[PDB]
Amino acid sequence: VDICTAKPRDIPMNPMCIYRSPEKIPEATNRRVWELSKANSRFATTFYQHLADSKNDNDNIFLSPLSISTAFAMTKLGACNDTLQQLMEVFKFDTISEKTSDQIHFFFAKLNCRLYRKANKASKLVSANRLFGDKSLTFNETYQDISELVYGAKLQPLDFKENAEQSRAAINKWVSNKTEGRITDVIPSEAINELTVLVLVNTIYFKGLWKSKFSPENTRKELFYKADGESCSASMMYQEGKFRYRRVAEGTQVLELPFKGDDITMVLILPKPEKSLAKVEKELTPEVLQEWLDELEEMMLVVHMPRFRIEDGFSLKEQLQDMGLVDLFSPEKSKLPGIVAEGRDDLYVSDAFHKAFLEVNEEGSAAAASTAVVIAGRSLNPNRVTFKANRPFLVFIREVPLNTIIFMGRVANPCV
Ligand SMILES: *[C@@H]1O[C@H](CO)[C@@H](O[C@@H]2O[C@H](CO)[C@@H](O)[C@H](O)[C@H]2NC(C)=O)[C@H](O)[C@H]1NC(C)=O
Ligand SMILES: *[C@@H]1O[C@H](CO)[C@@H](O)[C@H](O)[C@H]1NC(C)=O
Ligand SMILES: *[C@@H]1O[C@H](CO)[C@@H](O)[C@H](O)[C@H]1NC(C)=O
Repeated sequence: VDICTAKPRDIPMNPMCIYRSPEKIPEATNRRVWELSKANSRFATTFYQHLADSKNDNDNIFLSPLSISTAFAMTKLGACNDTLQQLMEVFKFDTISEKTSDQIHFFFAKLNCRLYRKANKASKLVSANRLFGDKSLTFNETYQDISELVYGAKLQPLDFKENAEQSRAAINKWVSNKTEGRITDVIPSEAINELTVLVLVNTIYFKGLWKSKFSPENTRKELFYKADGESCSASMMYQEGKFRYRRVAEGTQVLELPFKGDDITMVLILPKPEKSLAKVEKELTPEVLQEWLDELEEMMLVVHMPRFRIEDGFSLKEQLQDMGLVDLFSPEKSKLPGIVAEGRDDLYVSDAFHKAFLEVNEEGSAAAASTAVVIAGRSLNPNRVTFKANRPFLVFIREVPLNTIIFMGRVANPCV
């Protein structure tokens, strides 16, 4: 039995802990994963607006909401009561008609099967979801079992009591090994001591080549206009080609740059000069975003986009708590009956860390090169649209066939 042939009866969820959610289209798409994707995207824009709302406009942003949602879905396998309910609400899993928390894990089996098991060497996604617990903790057999089968995640025991530092180092090495070395410190200096009990860790790694590359020879220093009025020198890339596009409400330009493989694409949201990216951020709702993607059409245009490298690390407890996820991080309120410790009073999640890495260049989301481009016998319409991103713009990396937002971000300053 594997994640791709799993049936609900293969993902048994011990009762006494089940959440009954309240009551409230495209062909070849699984209604199950389709509902789950809308729920995950609801958490995605919500978490994003909350984050950007507490940040300074001139700072970049990059996270993997899919990763966060998944890690926490896996963790909730051993949750119960209010803790279980809080997870269902904060992560929007309850916005799915009337599903039980136990069904959500079935929808993830379906979702995760396509994301990591259906592929190509080109556009593979690397999943890193792990719950680190001190050696004194024993995970329920059903808990380990299902976390393995559905999330390919291990509930890994580490000697936090007397070997805190060497464990943190082991955690950092495991992640680094999963991110091909790009992410080497998911766990910041001095965040794991002899008092650490449970640490949730998750990231998603993606490296892909543009289906339509830019040529380094056409890249050149150009001025980028930051939210603070000042401007800086950026490595602006350039090319002309056919891209799905659409100018939407109040002059916001939406552009989709696909990666080799077609399944995964980069979507860029760029407001008009007159409008602030901040305003577009407050207005971007799951439905507005979806409507925009539906308006896109192939088109020949000029594209000016800067190269950029974003590396964002997160300590999730603070924001998640401020969003309604309380019990999980509370020693008195936490109800994780999937985790047990010899006469140990209270079992709770000490903290959860997530790091994301985005590097964009002429080749795509991967290692740079010298690939030049030669285009012969081409004569394009003199009145074709131009897309010049020399001002802050949003960024989405999505798995189109699964309506999943893998990553989301903001380039408010690409300069060096
Ligand atoms: C994992 O949880 C199950 C509960 O679903 C524990 O097993 C139960 O144990 C009680 C009393 O010992 C029985 O009344 C139930 O019938 C058992 N359920 C089943 C079907 O196993 C189990 O002990 C837990 N494992 C750990 C490591 O704590
Ligand atoms: C969880 O909720 C159930 C009822 O839904 C209750 O009986 C139980 O005491 C609560 N706490 C735990 C940890 O089971
Ligand atoms: C993790 O490290 C092992 C070395 O034991 C290596 O073989 C494996 O390829 C690494 N995992 C990934 C994501 O490549």
